[PDB]
Amino acid sequence: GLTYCTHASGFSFNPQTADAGTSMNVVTEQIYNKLFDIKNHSATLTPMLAQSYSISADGKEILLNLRHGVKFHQTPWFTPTRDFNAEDVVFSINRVLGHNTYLPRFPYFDSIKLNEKIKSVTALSPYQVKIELFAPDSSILSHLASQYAIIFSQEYAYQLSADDNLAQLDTHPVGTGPYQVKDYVYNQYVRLVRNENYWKKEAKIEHIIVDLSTDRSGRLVKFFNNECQIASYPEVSQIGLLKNDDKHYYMQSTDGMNLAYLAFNFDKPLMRDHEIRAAISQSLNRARIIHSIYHNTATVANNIIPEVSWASTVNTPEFEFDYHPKIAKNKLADKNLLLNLWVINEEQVYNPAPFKMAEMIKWDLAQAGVKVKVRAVTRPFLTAQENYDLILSGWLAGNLDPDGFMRPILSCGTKNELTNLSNWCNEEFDQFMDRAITTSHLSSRAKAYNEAQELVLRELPIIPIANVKRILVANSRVKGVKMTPFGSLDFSTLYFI
RNA sequence: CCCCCCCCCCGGGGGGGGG
RNA sequence: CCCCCCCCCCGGGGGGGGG
Ligand code: NA
Repeated sequence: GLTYCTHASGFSFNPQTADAGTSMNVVTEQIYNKLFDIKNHSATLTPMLAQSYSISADGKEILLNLRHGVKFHQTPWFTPTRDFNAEDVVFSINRVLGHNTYLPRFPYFDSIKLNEKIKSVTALSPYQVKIELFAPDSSILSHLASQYAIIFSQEYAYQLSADDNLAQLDTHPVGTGPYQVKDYVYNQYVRLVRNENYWKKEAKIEHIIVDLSTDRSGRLVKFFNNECQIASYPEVSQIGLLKNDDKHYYMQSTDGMNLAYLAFNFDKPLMRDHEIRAAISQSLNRARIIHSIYHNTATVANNIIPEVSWASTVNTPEFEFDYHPKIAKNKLADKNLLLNLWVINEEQVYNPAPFKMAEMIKWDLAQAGVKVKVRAVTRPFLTAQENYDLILSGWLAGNLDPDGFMRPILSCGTKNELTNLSNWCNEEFDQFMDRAITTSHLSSRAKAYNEAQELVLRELPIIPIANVKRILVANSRVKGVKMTPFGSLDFSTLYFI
């Protein structure tokens, strides 16, 4: 038996209804399968519930050849009568599109505008699905390779819709994953059991417990008390107490798309001025923030696309609007500015201490003659929308295709949404973005993505602060631990020595 | 229902090459 | 230890033929 301790923050049996760029769902990574997986810095489509695929010459039609003999979980709440087929695929994508499921808000898919990408998803055979596209999109299968594109049971959802019970789908799960849900208690624990009739090499550990109960501080406490074999997201100050010399535990870090940033509200006539935006950035000592907030578990970010992305062809050039308080003091002190800085009051994966950082920003800006008034704001209060002049947020993405993170944050389409906190719209940026998905080749795709990044770094719609590392601590008995920038953790590979 | 071919998938074992 | 080829075995699913 194995115990995985993590935060109760962001816990869901459905990453589809979850707010985008906030999590990597460790639970749905085990109980649900996608059609494909992408677990390499080359973005190779690993076949999962789809054995293979082919794209039409015009690029507007994708055909998916689904795996045979795949069965859904046999749980106390559901007992399947048939194998996985085209019907389960058709239901799952049509739900997120907003198309007919034929039964008695998806933040990620809304921000990437899936229904504007997909025309239709239809079953040709029980083991063949046809995807119609409005125009060629080289990002489609990468989005269907993401944590958000899990496949649900059509047989289960038909039975549930028969009694208005479709809410159960997210309370009592049924998937094809290597692990199965046994029992749980919300925000406390999840009890997983190995799926015996799995379509691939079976899970090595029969029983896994996902512990959500303990706080960030007492997580390493529970670990060293040996009631916890893998400890995820530990307290940042506690990391500097740990070592790589120990023969009883080891640490594993990973880089990826885990960005903390500051956005300018472009609904504020002052914030629409490039002069002040470039000066506010020059007033910020982002180097000093990395030590006080992250204690060497982060990189000062002068990029939007991580270096682990196939789209990173730029070797992160010097930032033109980096810390220089003298230039900042001149342009701002004489302007006599007072700005409302909002901070989302929640646990952030890209921010251990968001309010502490908001004080360091309030301090750095006062030196150059800018008055900052920080406000603790809730996620639904912001959704309701003195309005903010600056907001402190970020993005955590496993999908390293910049269509999945740069489009939600800076596109015109998402301007009046929670994803684009800058309320920015640049038709030249949307131009590069659109071009980057009409071309199928990496050379062509990375060129347009670097062009858009270069534009973002000069227009300054956001100030990138940190390149955050996701950390975990594991016991020496535990082998089969592989932390990747592409997703959460695969519990199938875990085993004791 | 049994026996035999072809195709795809999965798992295991063995030999060759690359980091 | 990971990734990839070749060979053999096993199991499952699908299509063709014989009793
Ligand atoms: Na918005």
